[PDB]
Amino acid sequence: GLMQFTLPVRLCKEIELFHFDIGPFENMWPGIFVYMVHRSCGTSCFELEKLCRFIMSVKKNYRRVPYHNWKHAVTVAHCMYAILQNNHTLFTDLERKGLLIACLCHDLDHRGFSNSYLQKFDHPLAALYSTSTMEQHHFSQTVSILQLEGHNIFSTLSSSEYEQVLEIIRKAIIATDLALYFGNRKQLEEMYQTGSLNLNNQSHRDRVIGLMMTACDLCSVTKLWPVTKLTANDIYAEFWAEGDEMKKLGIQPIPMMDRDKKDEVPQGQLGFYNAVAIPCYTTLTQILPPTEPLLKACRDNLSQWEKVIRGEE
Ligand SMILES: CN(C)C(=O)c1cnn(C)c1C(=O)Nc1ccc2[nH]c(-c3ccccc3)nc2c1
Ligand SMILES: [Mg+2]
Ligand SMILES: [Zn+2]
Repeated sequence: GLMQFTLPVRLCKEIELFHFDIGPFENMWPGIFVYMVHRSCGTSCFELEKLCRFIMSVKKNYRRVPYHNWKHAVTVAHCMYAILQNNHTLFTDLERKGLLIACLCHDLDHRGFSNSYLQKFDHPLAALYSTSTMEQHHFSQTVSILQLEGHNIFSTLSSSEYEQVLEIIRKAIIATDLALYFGNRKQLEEMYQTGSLNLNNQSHRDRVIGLMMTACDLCSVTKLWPVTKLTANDIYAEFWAEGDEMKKLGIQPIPMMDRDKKDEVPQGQLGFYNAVAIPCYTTLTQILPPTEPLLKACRDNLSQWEKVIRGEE
């Protein structure tokens, strides 16, 4: 069992940094992911034949949308890998397994619409799950692909460990609901400043993993400015498609989703960096100090968005 994956030199070095971009070659993303599972969890923790079959069924169940696509899934797995590798000792053998899989599956079958739009359209999924609609769907699709023949990457786990690792994956995928992030971060802020944060409290690990999930999900804000700029074009392309569908239901969309308010984009990024991103990576860096580079990179991009407003680009 001696089939170590390697990456060309620049990838082998740059993949270890939080600000790595996985590049434009779709057919290398699976090798990238396996390399991260091997270095992150051990070469022994998964059966390579089963893993590759799981990766490729997951890829097939991501859709051709401008942002919530397979490249996003792998980008979010890579950020999580950076966190695990710079916090080597804080995490169980199971959590390392669960959380990289969680990140790969966190947006399975996304069609580029918010929970809000499923509610107003009255989508069947909104009937089946009243909150975290898409996120309960993503988790449901994860379980499906696990129950296909030759796809149980967790076969060699006990019935017990199997149930623990699906529970890490479930809570991990739910926490990508940004509506939950606000309360989750408020509570973590208070536990850390009134000294009560304790990582043997399973109630507290859950919350911390939930914040890592927001961190990894938002990580386009933690890249070099030209990656951040170009990912924003993709995010808005989904946002403006959804607003078009809003107007089709007879509903004025929020400005975020109004392509007619393109002009205010930079001002709207400030809002988002100030209200969501900066507070996110702040609180995370307090709980897990080696994640500081995510904060630093977020501040730089916030500064780059200030430059756009002031006509200096
Ligand atoms: C759900 N989701 C994926 C994200 O929020 C996300 C993830 N990464 N990034 C970078 C974002 C993001 O850009 N969010 C965001 C939030 C409020 C906004 N208001 C606006 C805006 C307001 C007025 C006029 C024009 C525009 N633009 C906005 C963009
Ligand atoms: Mg999502
Ligand atoms: Zn996502």
